[PDB]
Amino acid sequence: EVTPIQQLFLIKELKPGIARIGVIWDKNAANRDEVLPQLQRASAATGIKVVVAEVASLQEVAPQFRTLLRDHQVEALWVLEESGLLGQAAARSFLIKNATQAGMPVFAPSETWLKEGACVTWRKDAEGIRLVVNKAVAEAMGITIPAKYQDRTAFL
Repeated sequence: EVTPIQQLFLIKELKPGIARIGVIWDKNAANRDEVLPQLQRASAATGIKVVVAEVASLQEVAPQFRTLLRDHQVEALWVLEESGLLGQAAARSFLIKNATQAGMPVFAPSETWLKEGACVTWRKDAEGIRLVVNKAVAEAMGITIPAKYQDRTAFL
């Protein structure tokens, strides 16, 4: 319900100064032909380079994440959905741990990720976007809340 471009405009204010972000995308997720071109348009619009690494199985997760970190030096990890591989505990755990140990915040699709260490997720209420934040991790990572959302932010 929060579109990819809305999400990336939020990320710009949540981690100000970010210039490069990595997306781990499940090759078996629905809507690739919509989402992946939208991410490139979101990149041009926000000024944040978006690098996508696609994965189909758990053995692809580690090598594809390392490519995001060493080849592209991304500054955060962004996960857009969790219907399949990215809803499995082992993939979630691996991605949060390795992002965090590289100094990267994780922007995540659901509160399950926050319960495990991701920083921010989002929802769309009748009054618009509302932010859900892992207070402990977000404070450590230097996450900043845009003024418009100061009153529309819940802590896990």
